[PDB]
Amino acid sequence: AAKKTVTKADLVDQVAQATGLKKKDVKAMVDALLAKVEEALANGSKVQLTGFGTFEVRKRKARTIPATQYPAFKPGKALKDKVKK
Amino acid sequence: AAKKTVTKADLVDQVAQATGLKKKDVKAMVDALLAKVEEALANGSKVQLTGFGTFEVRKRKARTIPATQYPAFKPGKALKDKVKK
Repeated sequence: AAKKTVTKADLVDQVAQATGLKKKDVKAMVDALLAKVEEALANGSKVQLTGFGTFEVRKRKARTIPATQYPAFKPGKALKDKVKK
Repeated sequence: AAKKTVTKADLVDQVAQATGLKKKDVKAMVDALLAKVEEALANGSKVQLTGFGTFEVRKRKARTIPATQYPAFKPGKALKDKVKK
């Protein structure tokens, strides 16, 4: 990649530019968005982002030692297709 | 979960509410944000969201039939910790 790592800060700048919205506002939106995705996953919600992918909490049964649960992302078809060479 | 599936549309509403920003603006920001994450992954960038997790393109070598590549998400520690029971 020309830019090897794109950060949250880089994305705020790119989104401010693309939308013409204030950087201060985009920054507040991104932090709130991630907080709300977290909150939803903590409640056991699926977080479905049409056209992008789904976050969900997956479980490992105790057999697997004790039962555990963890966050995961299932990429959508559009995203899978765009990342193919 | 009280809300079994949280959608992109639900998140726009939750973020508008939390930030006091206009729904039209939050909607534009979210669509741009996801587009820019996609674009970065298509270029082979890592997308690092401090405090949330990292998206990256992973490869399967041809041995595995032909070589393939696919998007993946590695959740960060904070998110992993919040999703534990």
